[PDB]
Amino acid sequence: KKGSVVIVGRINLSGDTAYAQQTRGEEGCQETSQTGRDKNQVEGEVQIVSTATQTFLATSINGVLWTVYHGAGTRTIASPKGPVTQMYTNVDKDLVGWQAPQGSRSLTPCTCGSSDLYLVTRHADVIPVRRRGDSTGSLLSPRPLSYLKGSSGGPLLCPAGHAVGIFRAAVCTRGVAKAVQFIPVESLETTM
Ligand SMILES: C=C[C@@H]1C[C@]1(NC(=O)[C@@H]1C[C@@H](Oc2ncc(OC)c3ccc(Cl)cc23)CN1C(=O)[C@@H](NC(=O)OC(C)(C)C)C(C)(C)C)C(=O)NS(=O)(=O)C1CC1
Ligand SMILES: [Zn+2]
Repeated sequence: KKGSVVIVGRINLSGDTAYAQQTRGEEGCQETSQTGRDKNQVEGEVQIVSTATQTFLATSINGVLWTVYHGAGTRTIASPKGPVTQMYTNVDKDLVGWQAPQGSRSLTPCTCGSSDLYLVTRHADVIPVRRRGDSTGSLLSPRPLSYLKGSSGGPLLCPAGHAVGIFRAAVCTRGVAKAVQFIPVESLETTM
């Protein structure tokens, strides 16, 4: 079969400093994927998650751990209670959700209306994005695709640290992203 998505690290957004911590290497992974059973307690708002050869991110908002379909597929996620089946799946939005793991802290949907956003990458870089549309934002500095690869599923935050959306796709030209496309938190709330 397909295995379970496996948490292999996490990104802290609490406090004053965003940072990444690796929690599981490629070795432990295989067995966790197969069983869906992961002894590890979940911490933090953003998980670094993995399938057999690829990693991406998952963000807890409103008690649901959200990520992208093009990463998770229809997969279950490994947890200390065994494989957790997806709570939400929407292929057209590229969205999947699981009940937020114990004991993740969950982000609050933003109702600020700020146009100044921040995208959190898999390395825990926090990069400024200017909101442009409902689901797009411009990068202040263009980035090569390689830099944003594996950060899908991560959060776009407002200045106060609320979730504005989930990074879905890079708006790019000839391998350079000038903007990011995301699932707005309102679309998530609608899916709920
Ligand atoms: C390099 C950074 C990007 C952020 C990143 N996401 C991507 O690569 C995404 C994947 C794909 O989009 C979509 N797939 C499936 C869908 O449904 C199942 C979609 C439903 C709706 C929409 Cl919107 C898009 C969808 C193409 N794409 C692009 O970003 C593409 N961009 C793009 O399509 O841009 C527009 C949407 C503006 C056209 C392109 C490949 C050209 C960069 C990533 O890191 N992925 S990853 O490495 O973590 C991997 C999960 C393991
Ligand atoms: Zn806000």
